[PDB]
Amino acid sequence: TREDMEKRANEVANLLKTLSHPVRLMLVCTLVEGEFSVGELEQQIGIGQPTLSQQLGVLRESGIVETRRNIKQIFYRLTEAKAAQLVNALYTIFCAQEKQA
Amino acid sequence: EDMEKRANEVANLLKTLSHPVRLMLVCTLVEGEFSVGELEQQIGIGQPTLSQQLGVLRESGIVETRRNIKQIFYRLTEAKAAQLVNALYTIFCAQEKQA
Repeated sequence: TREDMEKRANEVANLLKTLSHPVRLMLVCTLVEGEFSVGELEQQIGIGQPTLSQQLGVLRESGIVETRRNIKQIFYRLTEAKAAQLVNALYTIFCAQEKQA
Repeated sequence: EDMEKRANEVANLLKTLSHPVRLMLVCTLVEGEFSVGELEQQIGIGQPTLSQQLGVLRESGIVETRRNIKQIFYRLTEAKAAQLVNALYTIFCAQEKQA
């Protein structure tokens, strides 16, 4: 139905609005590769504070990224939700092209 | 620096696709070339909305027109952005299909 297509469309558009920030994109593509601490994210992406934690804050609120602390260190990781499938596609299409053979 | 280059470029592309009507249009076009009348019927969006949104997608280089004889057909471009459109179709739009 067109109402069901209108529902998915709005939902996907809202998700794209969220990912529509260069710092958020660098963060999610970095996290495809694994769990990283705030210090590791700062070094790999070249974004410091307050920006880096503001942007992970947005991604966490959006349900795209979550935290893990097994012993002591706080690690960020992608969630296993529907949005991680889009992140994985953006990595393959765009971010993966910056890799060295 | 080359990571900041791609990041901004991809963010700008996502900003463009961040409209529900643009999304319905691009996912419909994955299936083939459609005229403005066919697009209007399949998505349930009329004028001026439908043509202003295709205008946006055409300016962005995501959609283009084709007129071999007389009828104007819209189609996706073969550019880099069509890869993202195809992924959005597979992840989201294709789930609304009946088996």
